[PDB]
Amino acid sequence: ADAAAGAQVFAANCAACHAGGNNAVMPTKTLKADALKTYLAGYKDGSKSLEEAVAYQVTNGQGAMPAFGGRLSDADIANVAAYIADQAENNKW
Ligand code: HEM
Repeated sequence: ADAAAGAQVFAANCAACHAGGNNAVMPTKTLKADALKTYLAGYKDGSKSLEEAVAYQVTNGQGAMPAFGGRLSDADIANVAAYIADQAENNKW
């Protein structure tokens, strides 16, 4: 997928709550590498890659994290998942 495209998807859809890779609503569940490994389903136990685990979360929602399946294309979701993985793993935030 395309992380650069994903930065645009993020700006349009995610930055209200996750500017800086943080979380304005639930402060512990950030988009940083340590928090993602602690909290994110699938990724947390090695059953999914970070990209796949983020795509699932984005598509389906959790708590006050909205579901974007049907609002964003599969491509956009894959791209934003690639973007988060890249930002987190590379400590770019
Ligand atoms: C498509 C844009 C978005 C993406 C890619 C995204 C991504 C994610 C990811 C990957 C997580 C898990 C973080 C972790 O486990 O440490 C998360 C959690 C969360 N996000 Fe988002 N997010 C988006 C939009 C939003 C928006 C707009 C809001 C605010 C209205 C929001 C609020 C939250 C909240 C509250 C959680 C924690 C949910 C919980 O487990 O209780 N997110 N998001």
